[PDB]
Amino acid sequence: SISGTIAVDGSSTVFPISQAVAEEFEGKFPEVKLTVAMSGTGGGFKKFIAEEIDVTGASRPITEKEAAECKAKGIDYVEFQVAIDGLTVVINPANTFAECMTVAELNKIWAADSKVSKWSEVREGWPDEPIQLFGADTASGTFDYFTEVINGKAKSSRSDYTANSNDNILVQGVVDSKGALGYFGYAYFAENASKLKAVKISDGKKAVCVEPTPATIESGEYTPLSRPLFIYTTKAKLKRPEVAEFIKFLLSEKGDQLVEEVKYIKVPKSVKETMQQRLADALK
Repeated sequence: SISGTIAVDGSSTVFPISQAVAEEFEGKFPEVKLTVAMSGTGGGFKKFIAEEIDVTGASRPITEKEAAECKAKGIDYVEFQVAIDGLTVVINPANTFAECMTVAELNKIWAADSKVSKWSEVREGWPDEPIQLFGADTASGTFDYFTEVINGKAKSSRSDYTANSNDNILVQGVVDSKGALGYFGYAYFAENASKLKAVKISDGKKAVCVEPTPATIESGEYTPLSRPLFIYTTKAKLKRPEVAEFIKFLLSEKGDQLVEEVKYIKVPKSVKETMQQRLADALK
């Protein structure tokens, strides 16, 4: 006998996990109603701190300031790492000059105020040829992630590019244009790897020309375009068995399968073990 309402909010990037787990969970437990909102990571934490929701999805860890606001209110948050989100920047395989690019160069191309139209304008000496841009639809999770880490918190980009919700169409776009530059989730690169070239990414810090692979994503070397995703709730909310049951399913092998189903990367076994043990502690 499991029942009640669970209010979930948070990141556009955690939304697909929360919605998918909800749809599955609701079937398995018909007396549970899940409402899933998408206020953003910060927006979700704001409602979390205001105690207006039960669970919040975050595309980054809770901040020191958010954590302090939580503690001040007696809120005992529990953090669960639930997936890894990786994005690939791709070029046409015939492109041999842009094999490694910097975040700064990607920003030069994609920024809200960028008028860049030619490769020669990105880096000295590159061909005087048009860059044909492909990317995610506005305000999709992929868009939100790419723009956040490439352009900044303003979470915007130029709008003059070929945008599509269907990543298979973006793949074909890159295949068909020698001068293409595109971005989309790693899963769509991986399954088309023989037809696409993934750009190696430098971040000006510790990441120098890092190729996106399962190894570099799992080790955290591929930054900023891969990152862990989180679900937060509180110790008090976990006393409600429907909330506890929701987290349990999320961390289970079935949860991992759903994570992959929505095209994310499931967490390493060491992460899974830790999160399960963490849930067990929170229930005491």
